[PDB]
Amino acid sequence: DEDVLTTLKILIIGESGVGKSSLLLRFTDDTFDPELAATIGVDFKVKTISVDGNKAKLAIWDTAGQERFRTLTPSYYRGAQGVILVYDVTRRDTFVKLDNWLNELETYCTRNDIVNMLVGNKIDKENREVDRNEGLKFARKHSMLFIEASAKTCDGVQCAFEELVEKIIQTPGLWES
Ligand SMILES: Nc1nc2c(ncn2[C@@H]2O[C@H](COP(=O)(O)OP(=O)(O)NP(=O)(O)O)[C@@H](O)[C@H]2O)c(=O)[nH]1
Ligand SMILES: [Mg+2]
Repeated sequence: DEDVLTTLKILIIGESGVGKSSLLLRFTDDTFDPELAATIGVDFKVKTISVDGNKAKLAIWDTAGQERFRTLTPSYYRGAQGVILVYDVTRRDTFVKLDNWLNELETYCTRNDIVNMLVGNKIDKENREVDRNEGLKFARKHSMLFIEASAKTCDGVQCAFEELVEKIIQTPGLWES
């Protein structure tokens, strides 16, 4: 790790079934599992990437969307530097519930510079319920980055993680050791 600038804690949150774990598997393993199992507790994965000429090691916390499967919730948020909030563009309920997730995240307000990225997933699917502009409006109202993605067809996945990391490195007090 002699060329690694820093290790960043990235949290992935959002309702069950929106594709959190699939976005992560696409990013770490370059594959998709149509039958991926629901996450129980937290699934931690490490991946190192390069953005703007710097290598950042990502410690990624993929959490269960079902509240009954979450434990030590304060631990999930503690130290997070980037947060990816995910909704399913085919399920309006998962988009409206992002307000509950944001309320939770805002109780872990030690710093006010954590970088948030909103991802509307499953854009490959039929029967979209949330349009892109609606997701963009929410992101901008909350000063978040925004991307639409498909873990299934790869659209937007790499950018969701790269754009988040680029911005975290450009917010110095956030990662300086
Ligand atoms: N068509 C399509 N299906 C997807 C996409 N992303 C995930 N899925 C599917 O949607 C289902 C749930 O995905 P998953 O990644 O497990 O969701 P999750 O947000 O991690 N759920 P949990 O919070 O319960 O762990 C899975 O069967 C998976 O194949 C996508 O971009 N497009
Ligand atoms: Mg999962």
